[PDB]
Amino acid sequence: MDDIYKAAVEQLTEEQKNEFKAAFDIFVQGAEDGSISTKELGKVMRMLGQNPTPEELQEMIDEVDEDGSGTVDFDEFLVMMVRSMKDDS
Ligand SMILES: [Ca+2]
Repeated sequence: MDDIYKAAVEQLTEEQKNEFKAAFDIFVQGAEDGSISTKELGKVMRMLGQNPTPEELQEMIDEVDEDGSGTVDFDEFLVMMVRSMKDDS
């Protein structure tokens, strides 16, 4: 059910796990804990190379938010990044 996402992050190698940190540092450096809202998350996706629609981006960020804050952090972004791939590249 949900383990498919947890297994993807575990299967991902360390070099890939660090890639998310480099992109997230752009907004984490100018933040306290490193949490972004959906309105600013669109810029994070466009900057990383994502083209998700607005009606779909809400679910993309709301479904990964488990704590219920409405803001994607490093942990949530890691689970949202593997879903944005879907197939091979
Ligand atoms: Ca959150």
